[PDB]
Formats: sequence, structure tokens, C-alpha cells
Amino acid sequence: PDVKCVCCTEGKECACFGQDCCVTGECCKDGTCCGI
Ligand SMILES: [Cd+2]
Ligand SMILES: [Cd+2]
Ligand SMILES: [Cd+2]
Ligand SMILES: [Cd+2]
Repeated sequence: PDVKCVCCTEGKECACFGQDCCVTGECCKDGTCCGI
């Protein structure tokens, strides 16, 4: 309950879950998230 990656901050399916890119949200500040 304290992140920028709505992906995890929401409870959706993440592929980079439990990471730092989730905090910084760098995986949610370019175009989209997830995409193995
Ligand atoms: Cd995430
Ligand atoms: Cd994701
Ligand atoms: Cd991430
Ligand atoms: Cd993300």
C-alpha cells in the first residue's frame, strides 16, 4: 500500500513483481507494464 506501480499497487498480474522498478514505477512511466 505504498508504490507507484499501480500494477502491484492494484493487485494485477505483474511480470516484474517484487522489484524496484515497481517502486520507481519506471515500468509504469514509458508506455505500459508487463510484456514478457
Ligand atoms: Cd509491478
Ligand atoms: Cd505488470
Ligand atoms: Cd516493475
Ligand atoms: Cd509497472
